[PDB]
Formats: sequence, structure tokens, C-alpha cells
Amino acid sequence: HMDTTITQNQTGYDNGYFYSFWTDAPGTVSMTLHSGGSYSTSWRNTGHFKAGKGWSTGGRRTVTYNASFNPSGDAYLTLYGWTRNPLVSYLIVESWGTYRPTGTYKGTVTTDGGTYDIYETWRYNAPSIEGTRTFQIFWSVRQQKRTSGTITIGNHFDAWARAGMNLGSHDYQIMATKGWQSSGSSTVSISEG
Repeated sequence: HMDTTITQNQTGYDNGYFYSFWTDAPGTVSMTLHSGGSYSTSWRNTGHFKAGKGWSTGGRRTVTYNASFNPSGDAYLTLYGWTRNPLVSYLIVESWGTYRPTGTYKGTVTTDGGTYDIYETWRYNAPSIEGTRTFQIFWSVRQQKRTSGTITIGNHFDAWARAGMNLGSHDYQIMATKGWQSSGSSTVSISEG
């Protein structure tokens, strides 16, 4: 009869929603899982972390979200997901803190009232859904920040494909808070369509 609080690397289900939690700085960050599609995070002088709720069946859905996003430094509010064969992680970054991600620029996609820059990067020997690996990351980064709205994910997937950024078969997909060597808090509420 209390909200579950996650502090150790794991995935699972809470109140019908898939969740994922990962950090390399255990004890510096927590995720509290609320009723429905809502969660909060709190972090203090963390290392790296990524945490959120969403779906173990990733794919071309529409995600509507509303968030309080309060980073004191480097953090993102981002849809975050994975595919296998090829192993790819992807991020649709809605807001950021002191640092806006960048990478190999592929063009833009205009969707959901915003224009997003498309980037691809490689991440070297890093944690993944298939162990510690090098893998590509596909990015859409909103040209300006927002903390609520709708993400029409298929429009991003289609733009990435046109840019030669090829996804594999879907694994999970979450509306995440991500942090790097910062402090802060977030609360995020989601729904699918």
C-alpha cells in the first residue's frame, strides 16, 4: 500500500507499466513508481543513470506525456528504447539541462509541433540489453525544450529510416529521465495511443 522505490538496476512491471532503472552510481538516484503511468526520480551528485516507465512492447505508438523536469546540470527528458539485430538504442529528446546532445547530423524531422535534429552516434563498450557492447544510438533532439506533449514515434522512425538509420526488432521503450554527473528531480506521467 506504498509506492515502490527502485534503486538497483533492474526492469519489471509496476501498476501495469513496464519500467527500467539503470545507474553506475548506486545510492545516488532513485525512481519512485506511482499509480498508473507516473513515476518520479530524485538524484544527487550522480554518475550516469536512466530510468522510467513505458512498455516492454516497443513500436510505432503515440506517447502523450506531462512532466516536471528539474535538472541542476546535465540531464535529459527523453523517450528511450532499444532494438535487437541490429542492437540499437534510440532517444527522442524533449528537454535537456546544461548540455544538448549532438552527434553526426542527418537532417531534421518536423512532428508534433516541433522540429527535431537527427543524429547518429556510436556508444563504446557500454551497458546494453545484450551485455556490455558497442552499439549505435539514433537521436531526435527537439530544437527547443518542452516538458509536455505528444510524440508520434512513427514519424521519427520513418525519418531515421530515410536517413539510413536502420532499426532492428523492438525491445523496450520508456519515457525516461537520464542524468550525467548532476543532481535533480523529475516527475513524468505517460499514456499511449
